[PDB]
Amino acid sequence: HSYVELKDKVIVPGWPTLMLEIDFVGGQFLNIPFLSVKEPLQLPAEKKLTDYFTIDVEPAGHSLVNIYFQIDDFLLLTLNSLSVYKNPIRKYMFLRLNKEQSKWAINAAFNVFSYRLRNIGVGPLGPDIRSSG
Repeated sequence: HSYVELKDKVIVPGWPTLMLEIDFVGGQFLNIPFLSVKEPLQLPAEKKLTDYFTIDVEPAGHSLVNIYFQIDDFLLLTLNSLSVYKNPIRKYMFLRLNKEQSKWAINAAFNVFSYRLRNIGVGPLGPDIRSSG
C-alpha cells in the first residue's frame, strides 16, 4: 500500500467545506480545508472521529511538513458520498502543509493533542460561484 496525495483539486470553490482542525500539545489550532462537500458530515453520535480516522504529522524536509492519515471504510465511504469532487478518498493518504503551516507542527514536535473535522457552510456568492466558470 501507498499514501496518495489528497490534492488541492478536492477543495472546489462555491461549495461547503470540511475543515481539519488540529490542536497540538500546547495552549490557536491549525486549520486545513480538508474536503469540499455537498452535505455536512454528521457521524453516528454513538461514535467519535478518532474511532474511524487516524492522522500522523511528519516532516517532509528541513522546512516542510505533511499530515498522513488512515481512514476506515465507513468514513471512507461516508466522505466519498459527501464529496463534491468525484470519490477522491483512499484508505491511506497524505496532504502537504505549506511553509507557513509547517512551522507550527515543527515547533510542536509533531505531537498532536486532538483533531476534528468540522463543517463550514458557504458564503454569500457561493451559489452563484459554484454554478459559474
